[PDB]
Amino acid sequence: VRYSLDPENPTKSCKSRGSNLRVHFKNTRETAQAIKGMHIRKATKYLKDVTLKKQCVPFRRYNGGVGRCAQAKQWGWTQGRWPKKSAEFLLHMLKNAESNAELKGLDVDSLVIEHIQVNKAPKMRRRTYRAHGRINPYMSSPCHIEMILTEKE
RNA sequence: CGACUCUUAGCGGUGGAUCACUCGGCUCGUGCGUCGAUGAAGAACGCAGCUAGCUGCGAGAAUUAAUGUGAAUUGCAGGUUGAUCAUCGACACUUCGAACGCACUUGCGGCCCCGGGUUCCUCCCGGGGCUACGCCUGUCUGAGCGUCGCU
Ligand SMILES: [Mg+2]
Ligand SMILES: [Mg+2]
Ligand SMILES: [Mg+2]
Ligand SMILES: [Mg+2]
Ligand SMILES: [Mg+2]
Ligand SMILES: [Mg+2]
Ligand SMILES: [Mg+2]
Ligand SMILES: [Mg+2]
Ligand SMILES: [Mg+2]
Repeated sequence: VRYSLDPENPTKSCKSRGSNLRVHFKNTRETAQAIKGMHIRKATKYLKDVTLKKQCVPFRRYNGGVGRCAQAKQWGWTQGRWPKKSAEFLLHMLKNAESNAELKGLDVDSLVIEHIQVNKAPKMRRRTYRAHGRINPYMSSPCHIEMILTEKE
């Protein structure tokens, strides 16, 4: 599958991919920007802390009306949330990348998430009912998620 | 440095433009110029080993016979003295519908002939053929203090 970014060392790099994932794209982008510079153990621990509301995802671009928490000050930001479903989906995908690395025989504890990006999947359609006999869209915003690990010691 | 924002490029998404195709339309021209009470057009309901739609067909129901052709149909199974296709002149063609026994509930009949029932004794059941309107010619039966003739 044609990836967006090629790895600098494909022997020591593994890939994972997911398409048409029923997650909010904006929450997925902000948490992937949080994951993007991390080692795999730190990323797994921080994604568990997001679901347990111990560490937050800073909302940097899509932050309109997003409330302010105390835990965002570790990121140099004021607005943060804890997207649970979005943290679990790219934890399942991170486990898939773990399983793909173990298949290639790469070292488990040296994996650093080198590339990750979130794209917009095709939007799927439902319908809501408004006043004065008007019917409005109830569109979902699913996402494609892409990541590449790299042995970085 | 970092976040955020702007511009450009690479790659990836969203979207289906452009191009190239076309068993489709539009227009012109030619030949023929054919429906129906022997039941038309239209509609309804059914019919396939696995079948919803489209198509084809009518209880003989994706067809029967005959003729031409000549080894297939096919998504999967099953089984040359002619498989399949095409032609189509034979046979068949459920219900409503001008729609025809009366009505349109799928209801109520009447007449005749058969088979069970019975042993012609009417019942009951099943089957078949008739039972609409208008109108032409002829037949039969009639009507009139209509016009007459005769006993
Ligand atoms: Mg903003
Ligand atoms: Mg506001
Ligand atoms: Mg409402
Ligand atoms: Mg209303
Ligand atoms: Mg770009
Ligand atoms: Mg059928
Ligand atoms: Mg035949
Ligand atoms: Mg033949
Ligand atoms: Mg009634």
